[PDB]
Amino acid sequence: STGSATTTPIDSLDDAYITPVQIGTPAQTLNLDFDTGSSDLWVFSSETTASEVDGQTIYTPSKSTTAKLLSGATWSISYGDGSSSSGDVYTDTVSVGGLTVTGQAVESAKKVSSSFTEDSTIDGLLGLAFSTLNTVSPTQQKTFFDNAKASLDSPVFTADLGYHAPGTYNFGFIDTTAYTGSITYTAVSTKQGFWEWTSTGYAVGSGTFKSTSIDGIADTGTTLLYLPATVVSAYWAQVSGAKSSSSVGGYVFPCSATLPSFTFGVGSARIVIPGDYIDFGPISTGSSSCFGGIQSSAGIGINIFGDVALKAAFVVFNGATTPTLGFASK
Repeated sequence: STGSATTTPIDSLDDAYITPVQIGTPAQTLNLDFDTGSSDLWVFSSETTASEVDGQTIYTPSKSTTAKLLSGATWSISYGDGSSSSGDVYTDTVSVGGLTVTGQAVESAKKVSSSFTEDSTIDGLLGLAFSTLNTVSPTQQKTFFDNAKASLDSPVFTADLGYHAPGTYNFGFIDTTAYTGSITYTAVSTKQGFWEWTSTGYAVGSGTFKSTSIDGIADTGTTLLYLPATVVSAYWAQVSGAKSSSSVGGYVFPCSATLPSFTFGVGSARIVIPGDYIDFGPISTGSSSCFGGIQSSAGIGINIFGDVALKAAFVVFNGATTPTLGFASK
């Protein structure tokens, strides 16, 4: 089997991407944030504290003839941005772009933190990291990809995120029309539960490539590109007036600037992020200070190849017995 679904930016900055997902019988369609940096499929629901719902579409398990309470199971997750959610668990039928999993754990939110409530466009998350990170207790549950894998034509999914435009998540096949050149594959460590790999270096604009190993994670659920402070300083030093602002929380730059590109290495191959992809717009409405899309990871503990980087590539998440990642230009 295969599946193919369009993913759409939630706003004019590509702050996140939503993908329609069918849950239950008859189908209830929710727009979920596909997140290769986490491993829980959770949704706003009829159980979510009413004051914490503000415009999201909710899953109502009592209206699904295939929903079953997973007795005793609870979940609770905290994300790197400080947001969180928790609740109980149902199993139900879940379909993405024509690919159907029966018995998928659907984690129903009883509580969500303010940033979720405040984002009316995201109805929940669909985790695509390794199932060892799933938070369900006392019986850990599998991701949608893990449950579908055996049925797929090939045990892979691909992320093709757009810049200011829709893109595609495919399951079970590699669309050879969606990228240019060849796909370069690189090793993955699953020891932390992430799609963790080592970039071979970087360049700023037309500058020379610096060969240096950068361990990080391919994370579709993180907006920006988080890299070591040395790398980030070298980038912003090429932008007149750019500075790190403790009060804003990162590097800012004059909105009048033209940003240089940023290149990262994948083995001997190179992915080029155009300068425009690094502009996240005014820090507050009407400001002439703009927020940068490349930020320091120094306070995180891990480097993160978020959407800013991934949207410049066609990315293969290869879930073969020894997983690997593939990157192509497009």
